[PDB]
Formats: sequence, structure tokens, C-alpha cells
Amino acid sequence: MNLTELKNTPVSELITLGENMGLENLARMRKQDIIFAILKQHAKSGEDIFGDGVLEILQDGFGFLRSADSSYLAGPDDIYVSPSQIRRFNLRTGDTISGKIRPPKEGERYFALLKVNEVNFDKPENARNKILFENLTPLHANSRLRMERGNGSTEDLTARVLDLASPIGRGQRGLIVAPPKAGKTMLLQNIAQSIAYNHPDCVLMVLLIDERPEEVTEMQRLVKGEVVASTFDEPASRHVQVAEMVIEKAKRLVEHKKDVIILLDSITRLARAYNTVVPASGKVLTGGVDANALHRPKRFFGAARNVEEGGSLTIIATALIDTGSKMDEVIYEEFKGTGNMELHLSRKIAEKRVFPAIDYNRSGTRKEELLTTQEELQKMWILRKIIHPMGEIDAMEFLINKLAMTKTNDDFFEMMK
Amino acid sequence: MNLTELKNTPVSELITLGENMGLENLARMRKQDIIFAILKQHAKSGEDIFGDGVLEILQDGFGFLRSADSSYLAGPDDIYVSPSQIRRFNLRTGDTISGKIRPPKEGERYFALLKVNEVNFDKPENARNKILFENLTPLHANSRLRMERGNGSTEDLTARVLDLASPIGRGQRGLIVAPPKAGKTMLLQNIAQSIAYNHPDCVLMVLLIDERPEEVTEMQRLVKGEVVASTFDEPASRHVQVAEMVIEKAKRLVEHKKDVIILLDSITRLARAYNTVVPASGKVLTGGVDANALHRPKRFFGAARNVEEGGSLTIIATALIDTGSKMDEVIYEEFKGTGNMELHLSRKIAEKRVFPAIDYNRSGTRKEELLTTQEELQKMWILRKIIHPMGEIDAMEFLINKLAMTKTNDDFFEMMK
RNA sequence: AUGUUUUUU
Ligand SMILES: Nc1ncnc2c1ncn2[C@@H]1O[C@H](COP(=O)(O)OP(=O)(O)O)[C@@H](O)[C@H]1O
Ligand SMILES: Nc1ncnc2c1ncn2[C@@H]1O[C@H](COP(=O)(O)OP(=O)(O)O)[C@@H](O)[C@H]1O
Ligand code: BEF
Ligand code: BEF
Ligand SMILES: [Mg+2]
Ligand SMILES: [Mg+2]
Repeated sequence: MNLTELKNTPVSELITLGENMGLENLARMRKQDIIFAILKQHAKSGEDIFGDGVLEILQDGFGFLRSADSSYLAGPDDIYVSPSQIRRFNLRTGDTISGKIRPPKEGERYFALLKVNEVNFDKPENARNKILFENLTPLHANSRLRMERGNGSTEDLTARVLDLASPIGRGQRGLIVAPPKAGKTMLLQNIAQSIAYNHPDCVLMVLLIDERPEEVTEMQRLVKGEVVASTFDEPASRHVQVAEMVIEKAKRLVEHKKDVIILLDSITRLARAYNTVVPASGKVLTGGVDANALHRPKRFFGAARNVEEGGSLTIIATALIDTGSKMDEVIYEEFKGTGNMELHLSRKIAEKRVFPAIDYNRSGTRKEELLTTQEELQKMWILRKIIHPMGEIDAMEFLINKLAMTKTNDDFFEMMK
Repeated sequence: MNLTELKNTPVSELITLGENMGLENLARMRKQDIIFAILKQHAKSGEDIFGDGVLEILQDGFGFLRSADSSYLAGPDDIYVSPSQIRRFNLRTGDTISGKIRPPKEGERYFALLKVNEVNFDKPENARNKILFENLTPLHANSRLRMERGNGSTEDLTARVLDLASPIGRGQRGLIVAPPKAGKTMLLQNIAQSIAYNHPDCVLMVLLIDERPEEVTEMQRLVKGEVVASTFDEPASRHVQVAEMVIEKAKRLVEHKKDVIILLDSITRLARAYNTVVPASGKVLTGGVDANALHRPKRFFGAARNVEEGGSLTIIATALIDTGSKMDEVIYEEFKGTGNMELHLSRKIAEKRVFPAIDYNRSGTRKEELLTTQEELQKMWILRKIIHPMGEIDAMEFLINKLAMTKTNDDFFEMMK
């Protein structure tokens, strides 16, 4: 008796099971209400019920166990967590809790937690003694997260160009700067697919705030990982809540020496949401940005770091420029002094239908020698010195024509000499 | 005895009928008052009266049935809908209701609804069980909505250029960016005529907010569809109300697997109206735009989506640029990074009296391979690569001179090779 | 109202 197991079951089988259990007509009923009635009827027989979810401690002291399939939205099937157990096990926002639950009695509206069985997918004896995320020693990117497929596919050209322009390692904090209508969607899809193919052990999390739902359901059915999104039909409060829950879960996972990867596509939208939810202080800067509005996105971005004791946190955010709004322009570069990695995309190259439209000149990675060998770094330096004199479109055409001849970049580097 | 039937009748016949029924002199009376008196006299004999309209639920709990011929304006002949029936049939704003009505008794001012016969042009048993619009899975444009006439007319050149620049499919969410005095009116008229000619099965709705009455009555007598407009003589409150009613009706139609097409021509004017009706919060951004003013137009724009279960919602809005106001430059923009189709028009080409004055270079459609075949996409790519080096005016002249030689674009593509 | 917008290189 698990909550996620009943959530994954279809509607027809749940209706059939409820009709066999002998309850009210479930055809004219919601799936969540059907599951609730089935759990009630199964607990009336004396059997136990189990559930799971991410903890969201409220300001009063209690909390609930949000579900991932609903993008951490307030649902009727949330498991109530008393503050006594929180104080007894030192629980915090983001801790994954899995234990026995019971249906609400007369006068209650949510399931109660009796005994916790597993904390953060581990024993509670290992979670009671742990080092906080704020005390971990940061470090630079040491492990190399190669994005090249290696299967010789035609779509691998984007990953090869990305590796030649800006290699990505564990704990990297980069930025994907690109004007609208440049190809950010396809680039993010390719990055997510390459991460899921090359490094399936890492925890991939794609955050899409204030996006077109069709794109949400497309990304959810395309990438092999977790997708937490919030369409534009929701207020900025839900955006802030989702961002906080995601970053808290990422911190709790990193605290257990896990490799978390966050592919953010709405850093600008997140900053707009934070500027909308912040109370007015009577002081407005140039472009309509509050003085204390960028602090929360600043911390959300800076949360990414590489841990020496174990694990890492990678955050790749895509910033929006040339959107016609001065607020986004002020945000983007305020954040430019940030992202230890900038991958610029050119609109002029995208208009020529030359995919990918990557600005190789302005791209780059700091401390790239820690992720590449000596000969590889020398070859990349020679390639950059050869590409720099040529124009952007000409350099992109040259790179595409030279990478189409071979499958691996090593052969291209060997033929360049 | 139908309301719309009496509304379509002329004034002279209604006056004659009222004089034959033996009532007060109807020559010095309004047509609506004449219809009201005729309905009263006909109901005094014991016969039944029927009406219809779009439901507009008020904040208190009751509602009225607005009429389409009055642009959903508050009229004396609105049918009152009690909240009891709303609670009994789960009615919402936008549901088309058609049932028996009765004249108001002593102390009443509006017609009452006794029994509902048809809901959303369908049986109530099919409307009681339905999936909300917020739960439908979005998708990209799959079905091709070809705009080419095919009759070899001289006006078909605009549709041919539009198809070669940006093909339109079901569920598309585009933008027509053009400075003033460019030819937006003729272009919108041609688009509406091509939609009514090629795809007469789709529900066409043209929304004109804050425009001149002459243009309104011109569009109403030119296109073959529904025209809901609101001239500048009305406050922004009526603009917001009309936009809400139109989008709610569109959502209710899409919920019944219908293909709705909305040709918006005032996205900038709608954003200005929303910025005017929003209460001041003491925080003004660059250009005079409120922080929470663009949220409602953002949702109105993002409502457009393609449904996998059935139906679609297409919204083609025309944004205004270079109007001398910085608010529109932020308002029209901020919207640039939202849609997935931009059809730019050049003022320099319009000054040369070269119609249509379309910027073929900056135009385009994302995921265009889902609406065109392989050979068609290759021919469009070759045409774009040939047109790109030439200047805007030169490319437009070349395209016009090459399309004037033949009737179909297939012959042009075959002759280009 | 100052900042924002005006405003840019
Ligand atoms: N690698 C690519 N190959 C082919 N087309 C692409 C590629 N990247 C982008 N595009 C085209 O650009 C359009 C928009 O790209 P997108 O990633 O949505 O840009 P952004 O996210 O910056 O708005 C897509 O619909 C696609 O047709
Ligand atoms: N396809 C066309 N053919 C001929 N003249 C046109 C065409 N499109 C626009 N025009 C001219 O431009 C004028 C204004 O066009 P309009 O569509 O009103 O531009 P906008 O809507 O951008 O203000 C029209 O009065 C018309 O004379
Ligand atoms: F319009 Be893109 F997604 F920035
Ligand atoms: F003056 Be146009 F209608 F934009
Ligand atoms: Mg995008
Ligand atoms: Mg116009």
C-alpha cells in the first residue's frame, strides 16, 4: 500500500477496484478522491498504509509531504507531519520521509505520520549525524562531465561544439546567454539527453518556471529524469515556493554525497517573480528592479558548489537578453559577474538557419585546465587562435564542415596539425 | 419565440407587429423596448419564450446571458441566471445556455431561466462530465492550416508570401510585429478571408479593442465570422470584460474539442488597458509599466495551446512598435520572448508602396518541420539562403516578380532548381 | 514625487 503506486495506476483500474470494494459510484469522482476512498476502505480492515514525499515545513511549525508528480503543489493527499516528530528527528525542509500513514479521523483533513522508516533514502541513524550544507568546503570543478555522445550521431555535433567551447564539470555554475528565438529549447533538450546518456548516475532535475505548458509536457516526455515545472498560469508565489523546494531538496541530496544537476531555464523569470513578490520599499532602481529583489536569486544561483567531502551541485541557468525590457537587461549582467561560464548564442547565426548558433568567440570556461589534459588544452588553444580571426558565421560554418568529416574531435585535432 | 430571431428582424416589421398586437405607440420607442413589449404580450397569452447567450457569472454568485451582437455589453434584455441553477449544473463563465425564459414579474428587471435545454450547443449529459481546460496536455502545432487560396487571384500573393515566410498551424501562438502605417489592416483582412475560405469549419473570432468605429463596422461587414470589438469611446473596464468573456468562451469551446481561432489586433492596447485598471502599488518600472500589469495579458496570450485530446486554440496578436511611447516598447516587447512566431513588417518597404511590406529575413517559425514535408522544408531553406544576402526591398521585389509569373509556389520552387 | 521611466555612447 504505497501512495505513488496508486498514483501511477490508471483511472479505469482504480474505478474497478473501488467498485469491487463496494463504495459510492467512482465514475463521477476524481482520481485523488478515488484513491482516498480506497485507502480509507483498506485501513478500515486493519491493514497499514505507507506513503512518501518531500517535507515542506511551514512557518507555524508543522509541515506536509509534497509529491513530485504535481510539481510540489498543495494537494488534499498531503501527509501531515506534527512538529513533535520534527523536533524529535531534527527534520528540515527537503528531507525525504517514507513511513506508515493513517487516514484522517473525524475532524482531520490530512494523513498523519506514525513511524518514519527511511530518511533521505537512507537509515535515520545516518541522517541524525550529518554536516550541514553551509559548512561544506567549496572547491572548483575537478571531475570532468563529458557531454560527447560518441555514437557518431548527427545530433552529437551540438555536444561536440559545446565540449570544444566550454567543458562542464561537477559543481559548475554557468550561464546560457541567448536572445529569444535562438534555439534554447533544442539546446537544453540536447544537453539533458547527453547528461542522461553519458552520466545516468547523476540526479537530473529540470526546472521550468513561467513557461508554455505544451513545452512542459514536451520536456516531461522527452528527458530521462525528473521534471518540476510551473506554467505562467500560476502566480509568482508558487514559482518562489517551487524554487525553494527544489533548492532545499538539492541541498539535502548533496548533504548525502549525491551529484545533483539542475538545468534552470528561467533565471530571468525567477528574478521577475522575486521582484514581484517582494514588498515595495519606496525605492526603485533603473529598469524597475528593487534593491532587495535580486538577493534571493543571487543566493539560489550561488548555492551551486563542488563539495570536497563528497557530491556536487551543478546549476546551468539560461538568461534572457534583448527582450525589449530594461529590467531583464539589468538582471542578466548583474548576474554576468556571476556564472563561472558563459555560453553566448548569436541571433544573426540563428537567422541563417545554422544550428547550433553558438558564439564560440565569447564562450569559454575559467580554470579549464582542471578538466582537460595538457595536449587537449593546447589543441583547444590552437583551435581558438585559428577561429578568432574569422567571423562568427564563417567560423561556425568552418567548424561544422570540419566536424562533419569525422566522428570524434580527436581526429579533427590530429588533422589540424 | 427566440431572442436572436427578433433581434435580426428590422425595425419596421417589429413596429408593425407591435401595432397589430395592440400596445402603446412603438414608433417613438427603442427596438429593444419594442421586443420587450412584444415578448410580454406574447407571454400574457400563455406561450413560451426561448432565449440564448453566453453566461457571465458575477462576483456575488448570479449571472447574465450576454449577446454577441452587442459585443457582450450590459443590456436590459439580459437573462438572469440564479445561483441555484449554477450550483445545480456546475455552470461557469463562457457556457452557452439556451432554454426557456419568462418576462420579469412585478419587482424584477430581467428575464428568468426556468429550464435549460442545450449547453454549449450539446446535451447537458455530455457537459456535466468534461475535462477542464487547465488539465489538457499541450502540444506543438501538428495540423497544417494552409493559407494559400489557390484560385490564382492577385490578392493571393500575400497568402503565398505568408506561407513561404511563416506557415501557421493549429494551436499556434504568434505575433505580428509592425510599426504604425504599415498595412496591418489589409494584412489582417487578407488573413481572415483566407481562413474563412480555406478552413470554414474553424470558429473564427476577431477581437478589436480600442479601435475606430469605422474600422469596426468595416471588419464586421467584410469577414465571414464573428466580430467582437470595443471602440476607444469605452473605458478600459469594458475592454478587460470583453477580453475575459472572449477567452472564457474560447476555453469552453476548446473543452468541447473545437478549433478556435482568435485574431487579436490590440495586444498593446489590451496591455495598456490592464495597466490602467490595475490599482497603483507605489512602484513604477521603466516606461510607466506596473509590475503586476503584464500578468493578465501574459496569461491571455499563453492561453493559446494545442490539445492532444481534441481541438486547438490559435491566437495571432499584432504588436505595436515605434509608436513614440516607451511603454509600448516595453509592453509590445517583454512579449517578444514569449511567443513562437514573429512576422515583422518594414516601414521602409511600406513607404515605397510595395505591398505586402513583409520583413522576410526576421520572419520564421520554430519547429516548422512538423507542418511541412521534407522537400518543402528543403526548398524553403534554399529560398531563405538565396534571399538572405539580398537587401529587404530587393528581396521583396525579387519575390514579387517571381511569384507573379506563376500561380502556385510549387512551380516557382521547381523553376528555382 | 527621489530611484525606475525619460536615457544614449
Ligand atoms: N539545434 C537546432 N537544430 C535545429 N533547429 C533549432 C536548433 N536549436 C533551435 N532551433 C530552432 O529554433 C527554434 C527556437 O529555439 P529555442 O531553443 O526555443 O530558442 P530559445 O529557447 O532561445 O527561445 C526552434 O523551434 C528550432 O526550430
Ligand atoms: N496589401 C496591401 N496592399 C495595398 N495597400 C496596403 C496593403 N497593406 C497596407 N496597405 C496600405 O497601408 C495603409 C495602412 O495599412 P494598415 O494595415 O492600416 O497598417 P497598420 O495596421 O500597421 O496601421 C492602408 O490604408 C493601405 O492603403
Ligand atoms: F523564446 Be526563447 F525560449 F528565449
Ligand atoms: F496604425 Be496601425 F493600425 F498600427
Ligand atoms: Mg526557450
Ligand atoms: Mg491597424
